[PDB]
Amino acid sequence: NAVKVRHILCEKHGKIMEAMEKLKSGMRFNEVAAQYSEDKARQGGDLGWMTRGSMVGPFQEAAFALPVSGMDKPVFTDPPVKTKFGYHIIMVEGRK
Repeated sequence: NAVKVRHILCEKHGKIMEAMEKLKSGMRFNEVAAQYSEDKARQGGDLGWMTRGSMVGPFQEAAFALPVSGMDKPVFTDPPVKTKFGYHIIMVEGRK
């Protein structure tokens, strides 16, 4: 009853389009994550399985509500999510 979410958190600058293109696939996930890793102490990039999920509202709600049909949704939440605390790119490797 949990999901696997791996994302990188960075401040909002307007490069959302530059982050997804630079992220391309899991090939540069570490490259963009390390450069966009502004929450290493609070987060390690991946939270693993989450049965409930309680971090904000839209970020989690979507994590547990991610649709199963999507051309680029079975990997990264495209487009990514934009919030007042910066933008976030989540990668789902497991689903409830």
